[PDB]
Amino acid sequence: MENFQKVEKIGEGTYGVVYKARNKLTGEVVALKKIPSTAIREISLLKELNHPNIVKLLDVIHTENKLYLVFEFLHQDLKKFMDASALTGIPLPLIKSYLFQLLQGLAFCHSHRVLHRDLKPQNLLINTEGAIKLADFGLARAFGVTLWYRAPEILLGCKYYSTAVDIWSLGCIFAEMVTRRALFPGDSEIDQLFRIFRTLGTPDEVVWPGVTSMPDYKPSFPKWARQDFSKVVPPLDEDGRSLLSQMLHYDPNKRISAKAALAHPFFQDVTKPVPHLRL
Ligand SMILES: Cc1nc(N)sc1-c1ccnc(Nc2ccc(N(C)C)cc2)n1
Repeated sequence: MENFQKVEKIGEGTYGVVYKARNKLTGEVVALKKIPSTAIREISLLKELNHPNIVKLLDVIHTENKLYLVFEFLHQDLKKFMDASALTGIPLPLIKSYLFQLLQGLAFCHSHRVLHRDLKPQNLLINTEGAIKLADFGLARAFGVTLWYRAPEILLGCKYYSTAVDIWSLGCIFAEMVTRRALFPGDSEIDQLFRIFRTLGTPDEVVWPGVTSMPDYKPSFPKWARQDFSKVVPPLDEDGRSLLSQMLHYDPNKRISAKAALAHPFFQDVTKPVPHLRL
């Protein structure tokens, strides 16, 4: 760590503090994250998981029995950009470009059986050229709190969840870019679950076979009727609403994959616009 000079704190999460820092030897500006042998091996395999829509994990430093993750630095997160664009809204062609790129990132990681498990606007990073990238893929499994983007199977206590949890989180982020408001802003596990039920309907064996046998399912859950997406994400067009509905299916087996989402008609006219970034 004597080779790195901290510039400023850019994040604080479950694992640890994230700093913007300068590599004293190369002159490189990086994102430095300060955090078991199985963890060293799993993180070292993530170093080889390279894609245009994944934040590059440059180095894993295991010195003085402490762990540091050195990432490439991007100039802003999606959270700051959504807050900066709250008065006008992010242009729909830019929303579409970012969703398309994040699905490409997900399709790549998922093909390598790597899950994110905690997607949120704070770990989606953007640059001046129009790219968007996912950060912290595979760190949840390797090392073994906002609930707004949590898939219903995680909230109902499924221990062996799938890549579908990331499609759910990304659907929630898509809705939030379009409407400029969090889709399900729960402040407790039960509030999160009941916010999902109040919008999409209380799940049952018809729409989600096996739901009533899930570890934290209670027959005493209130029964709420489902709402129309036209009410949930106005002014999104029918292609966008259809794709969103498939990303938010209750049954993880019915939920669209990232690979299938890339073929959705909503992306017929996708482009790569330039964002207006204030750095
Ligand atoms: C790996 C990682 N984890 C996080 N919590 S931010 C992060 C990361 C990785 C690469 N670039 C960046 N840039 C960045 C720049 C500015 C901010 N302001 C808070 C807007 C945040 C992140 N963060």
